[PDB]
Amino acid sequence: EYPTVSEIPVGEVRLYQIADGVWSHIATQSFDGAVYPSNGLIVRDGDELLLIDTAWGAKNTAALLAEIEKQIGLPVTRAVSTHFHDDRVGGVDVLRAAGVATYASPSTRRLAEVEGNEIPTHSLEGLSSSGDAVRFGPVELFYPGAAHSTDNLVVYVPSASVLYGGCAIYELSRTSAGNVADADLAEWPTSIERIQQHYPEAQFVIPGHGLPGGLDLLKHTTNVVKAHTNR
Ligand SMILES: [Zn+2]
Ligand SMILES: [Zn+2]
Ligand SMILES: [Zn+2]
Repeated sequence: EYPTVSEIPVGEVRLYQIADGVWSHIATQSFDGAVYPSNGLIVRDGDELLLIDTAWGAKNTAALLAEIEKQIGLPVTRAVSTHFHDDRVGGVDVLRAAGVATYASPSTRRLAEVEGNEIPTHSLEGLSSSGDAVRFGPVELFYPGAAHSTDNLVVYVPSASVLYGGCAIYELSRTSAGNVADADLAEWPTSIERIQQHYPEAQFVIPGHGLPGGLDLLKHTTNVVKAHTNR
């Protein structure tokens, strides 16, 4: 039932309700002659919504806001980008124009600026050291250490036992490393073990791209990273 990359036309966004007040958003982008899905999260915060990650570009993110308006009907008041790449910050300008307060760690904000990407406005304190966690409305934000990127955060929704890994967690059908240009391959398994140690109770683990699963996705990701290391 989870929407697959083959069912979403680029420019369109789907929502998938995981638990009471918890949804993933799924969009697609064309990249190098292939089409890739991408996930983010939506978490109900009283009578408002917290958005985790853009929908990978301005057009998709505008479509995301329209689909939230239509299907949920509560305002997106805050958004967090989990690292500085375009599948997470691309669309921040759209969100800001719509009155969404955008947030990222100071590490992510700096890297986005260096990369010429869109820059979330507000800085999230308390995430500078591996293993740091902070509460942000209805979620917990966790910096596990460098992995897919040096700034990558993961997000836990305690009420639903939902762990969103962003691009630091791969889906099971991904057997080779994705974009690792900005990755710390040497630290990535250690960072994943920090995630496992902090959220052993997680029931629903969402990768940055593709199908959700259980905590098996963490060991899967380590396997793929280590195999790539030994390439
Ligand atoms: Zn990335
Ligand atoms: Zn503000
Ligand atoms: Zn990605």
